[PDB]
Amino acid sequence: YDTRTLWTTPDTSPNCTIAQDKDSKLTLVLTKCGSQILANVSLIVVAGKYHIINNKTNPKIKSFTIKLLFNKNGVLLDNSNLGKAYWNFRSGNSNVSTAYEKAIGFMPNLVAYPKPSNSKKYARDIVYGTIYLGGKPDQPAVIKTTFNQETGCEYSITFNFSWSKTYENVEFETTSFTFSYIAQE
Amino acid sequence: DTRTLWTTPDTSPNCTIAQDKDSKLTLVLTKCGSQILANVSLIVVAGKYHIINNKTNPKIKSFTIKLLFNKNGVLLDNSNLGKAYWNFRSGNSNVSTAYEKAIGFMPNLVAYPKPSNSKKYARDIVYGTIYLGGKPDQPAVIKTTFNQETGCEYSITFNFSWSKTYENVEFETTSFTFSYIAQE
Amino acid sequence: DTRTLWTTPDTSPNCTIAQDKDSKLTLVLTKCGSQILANVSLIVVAGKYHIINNKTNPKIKSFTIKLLFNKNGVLLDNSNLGKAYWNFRSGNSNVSTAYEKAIGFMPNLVAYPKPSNSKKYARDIVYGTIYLGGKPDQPAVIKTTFNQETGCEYSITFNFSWSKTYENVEFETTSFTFSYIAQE
Ligand SMILES: [Zn+2]
Ligand SMILES: [Zn+2]
Ligand SMILES: [Zn+2]
Ligand SMILES: [Zn+2]
Repeated sequence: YDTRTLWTTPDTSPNCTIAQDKDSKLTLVLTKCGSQILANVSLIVVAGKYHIINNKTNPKIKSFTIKLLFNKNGVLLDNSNLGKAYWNFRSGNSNVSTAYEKAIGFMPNLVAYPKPSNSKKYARDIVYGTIYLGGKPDQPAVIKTTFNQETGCEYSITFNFSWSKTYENVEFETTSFTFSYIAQE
Repeated sequence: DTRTLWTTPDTSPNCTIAQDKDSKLTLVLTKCGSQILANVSLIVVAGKYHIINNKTNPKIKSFTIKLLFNKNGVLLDNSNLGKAYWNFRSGNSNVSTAYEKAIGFMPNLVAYPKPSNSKKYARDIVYGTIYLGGKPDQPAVIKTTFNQETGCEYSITFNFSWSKTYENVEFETTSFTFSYIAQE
Repeated sequence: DTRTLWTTPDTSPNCTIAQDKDSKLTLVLTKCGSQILANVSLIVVAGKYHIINNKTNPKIKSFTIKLLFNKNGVLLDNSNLGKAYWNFRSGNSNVSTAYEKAIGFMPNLVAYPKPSNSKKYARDIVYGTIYLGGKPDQPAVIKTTFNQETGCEYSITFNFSWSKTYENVEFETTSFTFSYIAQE
């Protein structure tokens, strides 16, 4: 039982719903380094609207969003794009055998990254990165990660993927990106 | 938490770029053994660098925030960052008294030597890009350099610069993560 | 220090790109449980890649540094990095005896499988950019790939490439941090 890592497992079995049921594998590893969470992410789309991008055929298909919504205990909510079944603490290359009840130490800090309010909204709750479709260096897509900006939850981590190039028949499967964020406790 | 040095995560100004307390530098240094994991963002609230207009002022293109440390890793008062809230973490605040030693958080002097007559290698620099107002077409380059200031034993300096001609853009940024080799 | 594998942070050449010991690769791998936090830079000190001039040599645009490991995470001698120079950290140096096991520092084989007839995914790559001589208009792309080499159980490879036509630019770089999923 690895109590310092929450993850999706590193397999390639679809676990995520962007446009249709289980059309993608989000590989996400959150590793607790005390007051910071070290995060590693990639995405493989296997089917549906976002599997093969062709902006000559479909000029308006330019972005999509994957949302992780959490309750007061850091438990993933079922309206998240990521499925609950394989999001858990690590055991080897798999998960602990039972669903976790508490993971507050992995949640994004609410003082650093407040929910929307009357107070001025600051950009520090965002981290940008670039990943590469098919591993090709001339095929960038931007990954925008935002903390605690969704309603209907206590905490949230959202991944927005977008691209500016007019890609023709480019499969949406990405290289990996690492970032960190300030932990709630 | 003897393991995270930070500015606290509030938004109360703690930093002086062009005028007293014109900014909040949010900096979190977390010790992962031989490496420090660092997370940084900046909010400018007043003064010269608060609202950028490069049509009226085309030469306003960069500024520098310096953290200078003594032999014990204690922040020196001529740093741009204020001493009052730079300390080890306790909850969402700081431990109750100022720290005495943080050498384990300092940038490694063999990896990143102080200025001298010797060849200056670029490995003491890490570049990154952050975004003003969270807008993806509003980049600014954050250049971080280790141990290149004089009048101190260690230093971390952040140079912010931009090439776009911004028009009335508020200088408050997204976050960037990097790491560096620890002194011990 | 059983939590960091490194090259030491000195400037002594330890790597062979085009000719014997023509470079210092500074690589620090720090184990943060399930992830390895990695920090890398390169200084080329002699030979073909020391001073880039693409007017004189228009096709000199990339090179690769390979780390090949066996089943125990031990570095194999066909690697570009020399074995004498790679070990667990002790102070600013290395332990005096060669390590026997470092499987916990190897790239995860399920996350990053060896080449096969199965579909090849891009997640075994991480891109970054570093800067020659620390100048922001002198980028070179560092492409890091996990477990794609033959003749080993695990691998980490660094491919450096550039598109600009550099004229008399010394190949010594700023630093880049990334992470990867650990084997155990
Ligand atoms: Zn496909
Ligand atoms: Zn303002
Ligand atoms: Zn105008
Ligand atoms: Zn760590």
